[PDB]
Amino acid sequence: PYDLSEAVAVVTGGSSGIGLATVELLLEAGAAVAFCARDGERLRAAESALRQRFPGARLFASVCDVLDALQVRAFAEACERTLGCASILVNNAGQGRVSTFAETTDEAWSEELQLKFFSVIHPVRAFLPQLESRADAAIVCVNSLLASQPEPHMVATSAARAGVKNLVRSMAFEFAPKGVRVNGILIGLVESGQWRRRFEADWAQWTAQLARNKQIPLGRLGKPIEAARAILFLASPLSAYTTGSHIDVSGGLSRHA
Amino acid sequence: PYDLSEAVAVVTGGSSGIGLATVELLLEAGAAVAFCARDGERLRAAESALRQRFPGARLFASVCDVLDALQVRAFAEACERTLGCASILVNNAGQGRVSTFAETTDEAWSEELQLKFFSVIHPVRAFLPQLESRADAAIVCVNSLLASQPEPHMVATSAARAGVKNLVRSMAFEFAPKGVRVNGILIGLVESGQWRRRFEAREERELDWAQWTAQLARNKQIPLGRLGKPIEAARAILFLASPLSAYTTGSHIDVSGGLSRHA
Amino acid sequence: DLSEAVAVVTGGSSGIGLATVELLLEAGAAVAFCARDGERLRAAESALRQRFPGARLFASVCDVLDALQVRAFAEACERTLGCASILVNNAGQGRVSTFAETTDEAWSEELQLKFFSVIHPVRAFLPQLESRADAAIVCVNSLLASQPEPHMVATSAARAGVKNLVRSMAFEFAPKGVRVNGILIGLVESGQWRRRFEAREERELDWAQWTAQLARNKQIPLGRLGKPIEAARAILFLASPLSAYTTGSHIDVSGGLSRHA
Amino acid sequence: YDLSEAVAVVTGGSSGIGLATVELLLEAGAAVAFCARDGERLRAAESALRQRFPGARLFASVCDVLDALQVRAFAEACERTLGCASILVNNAGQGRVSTFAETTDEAWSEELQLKFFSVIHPVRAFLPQLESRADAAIVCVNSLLASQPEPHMVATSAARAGVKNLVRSMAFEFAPKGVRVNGILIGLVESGQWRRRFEAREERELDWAQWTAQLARNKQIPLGRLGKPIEAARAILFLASPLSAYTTGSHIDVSGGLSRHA
Ligand SMILES: [Cl-]
Ligand SMILES: [Cl-]
Ligand SMILES: [Cl-]
Repeated sequence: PYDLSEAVAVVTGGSSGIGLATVELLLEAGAAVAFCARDGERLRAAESALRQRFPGARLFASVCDVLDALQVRAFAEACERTLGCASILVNNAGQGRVSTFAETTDEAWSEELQLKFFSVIHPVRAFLPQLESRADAAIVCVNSLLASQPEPHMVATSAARAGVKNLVRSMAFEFAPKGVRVNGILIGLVESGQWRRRFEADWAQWTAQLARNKQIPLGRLGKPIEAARAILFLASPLSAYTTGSHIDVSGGLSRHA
Repeated sequence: PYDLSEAVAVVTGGSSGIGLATVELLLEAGAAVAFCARDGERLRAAESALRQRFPGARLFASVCDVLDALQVRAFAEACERTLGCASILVNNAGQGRVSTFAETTDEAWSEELQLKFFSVIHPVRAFLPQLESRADAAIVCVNSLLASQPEPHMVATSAARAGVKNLVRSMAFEFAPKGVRVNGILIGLVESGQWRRRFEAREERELDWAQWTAQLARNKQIPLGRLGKPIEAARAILFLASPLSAYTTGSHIDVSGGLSRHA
Repeated sequence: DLSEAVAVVTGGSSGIGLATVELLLEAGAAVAFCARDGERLRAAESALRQRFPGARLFASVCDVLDALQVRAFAEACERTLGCASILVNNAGQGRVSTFAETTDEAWSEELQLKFFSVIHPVRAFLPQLESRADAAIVCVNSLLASQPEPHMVATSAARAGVKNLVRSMAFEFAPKGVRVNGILIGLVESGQWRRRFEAREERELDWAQWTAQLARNKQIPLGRLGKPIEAARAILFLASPLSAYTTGSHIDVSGGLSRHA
Repeated sequence: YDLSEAVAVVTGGSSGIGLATVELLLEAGAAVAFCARDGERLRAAESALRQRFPGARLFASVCDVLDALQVRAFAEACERTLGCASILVNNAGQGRVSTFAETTDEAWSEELQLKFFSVIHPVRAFLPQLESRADAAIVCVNSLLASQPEPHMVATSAARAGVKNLVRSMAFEFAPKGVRVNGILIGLVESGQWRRRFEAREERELDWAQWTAQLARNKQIPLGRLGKPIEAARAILFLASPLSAYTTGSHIDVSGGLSRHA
């Protein structure tokens, strides 16, 4: 249904979860794909499985911490050298934080904002010149419903996310004259390492309880792949008239009309 | 997953514009599609063209007034009889209305309100028994950015469309336990009979369709610098109607080419 | 304060409507109000004249769903109190129903009541408002407009339409100096809540205690029901020159119910 | 507005909206403390205020709100001098003009730090006081940029959004201890910036009043003029006072009709 064989897609934080699910979806659409992450071994393992599942795959995997501008510049340039100028950028890297206002220190605030903001600023700034040389150029920033609907034990992440949402609109407006669309998704509760971590403190039942307590209308946790599909629609020419917007991937958690 | 071969999709107002492009994308995904519309001739013509393009397609088209409760109940009956119980429903908004507040009589207010609300309430109420008996059931209501960002010459339509946007959120929550997801799209300026007619009545005679629409898009400050295409709107609807949006309910997709100023 | 103002309050014989009239008279404004029940209209009228001696007060039976009545009410206000500078639209109730429970008739009824209770008085009173200084319209509304609730489907929808209409009127009327804003009430103390308290099973909590636990149970952060006077104070702010750079907006009077940032 | 029983703290109170807020609180009979970075600016302001309000209970101290210890000492000084604080108002430092392309990492960090800590520090320092008082309320001054960004205010818009989100979380968290929290969203308000821009205009023929009217039309402000600090101050006062006793986790629009959102 979606044919991205012409595309060169970059995914930051692509070695697991939503990022990996996104990379998988991209290879399947025949796109040349590049992904980065900090952990080299998980990165190469993921890389091997990908090449397995997708024999022809044009795939480039590189260690890179998006918090380091210098690393991001080098990653962008190595991407261009290996696959050509990027046409798609998915900023996924990120790690939520559990804290009330009372529990969040200045140090934790700074860390939270720096992570949520620069994991988007760095890759966008380093790859924009490649994006703006390509047709069907699109950026997708992964975000959470917290950005528009805060939760009590996610005070700092919710506020940082809000900033990043606002930034997506600004980037959409700024880049539109150069042909680059910019959107994001707002995930709800999605199965993750963290949620299996908590479980260890059947699984498909302890989660059902969680979704029931969390009042998720669809009555289950989200799947990484589902987040990936919204990303894919937004990254692809299927949404060519959509920019400066978000797709809700929360299972009906947004109380707002 | 854009393999909708086992889906039964219903599109109200599907003989033209966004409705028609949605039907095409549905047939193309292999779904069995039913659609209705008022103009019989328009409906028939679009029907035969669809069958040429999609040989072997399971397609049921019937003249229907969605504002008429009884007609809609009958059209739902024929749909289940003809294709089987619906799994997807797409309510394709009637039309807009150009009017400031000062220019909107009581009669125009009523007419606008009833159109936007009942064009959704009737099909939904009628097909709900069907949608709720299926798996992967979804409803998409076609709406406009006017719903959350009003425009001066579209006062009544914006207000009516806000109501429907709100109702979409309610239906999603209410139908959730039964497996039926409910979303909308929010179109911007999208090529249509209205813009086509507006281009016929234009003052700038020197300009052709291509030039006039670009001038219009610039004048409207559309960041993407052009009017939307019905197929683009149809594509967002297809995503929301399909299992690809399986964890998305009570929401909307923006199809306005960057017109929404809200963050 | 508002002694130079002519304030009209549609639906002003009880609840938030009456509370707004009370505040307006207190601010020293000439005040007009309408409602359907003449008996209650006049009882309210009679109490207010006592409470506010020498008050410039005009009260009249009017169904806001009837254009010609609203028109007659507007003409009468001008003859009696002079040209209107402030308009508060309050008329209308809430309807309890799921989507399933809501008939076509009920939908039509709700849409009619919510919309025309605003459209009619605004249209009838605009010419007065647009010849006055410091002219303002306030449309009473509910958080339901942006955050619908399950057993209030039809009302939530019509309220959202009216909310969107407030934005359009603000933008439309601003060249002629008329500001337009609304409020979004949460759970407010009504005779209907008094009803339930009276028949509590079979607690020893007084009104304030029972209402407090009810609020916790409805997860209102502020931990109690809203009082008509609190809605009225926001209306007063929005009606008055104190909010002269505020148009096309809403003030949240829900006690913290809005989940949206 | 009888706030004679109130003790109100205004960070950023030496000029603009902050000073208009300080004046309104004082007219309302409240004990008032404010802080600022420029000593000379703060002193001049403090002095003028005393001449205006003879006998006022007024404390003013230089303080960098980005410095947690200065803020802490300031909060100590406020309590010892005026008594426990019951009202806190956090005035937005200022806006930064640049596009995304124009914003360096450094600019991004200071912009985020400024907007976030200018709220985080005073809240955390004063909260123990606020929760000791009835009718306690916090107001955070913000901009419409938080929900409706503008192209030459990219970093500030995003930082404003973060802070608007935070206001919702703080109202929910502090609600149990009786402290309400809200903000305001200013549009274009007369200020040093605009006076500066007026001073460097092409059309010298236009004076201040004519120029801002034209500017207002150009910016498509429905009310057709720039706001005045006193207008922002009046909305902050409403939100700070018992008049808004059932309002928390919210914002009041003070943009003159610039919000396109219904
Ligand atoms: Cl998160
Ligand atoms: Cl209601
Ligand atoms: Cl600003």
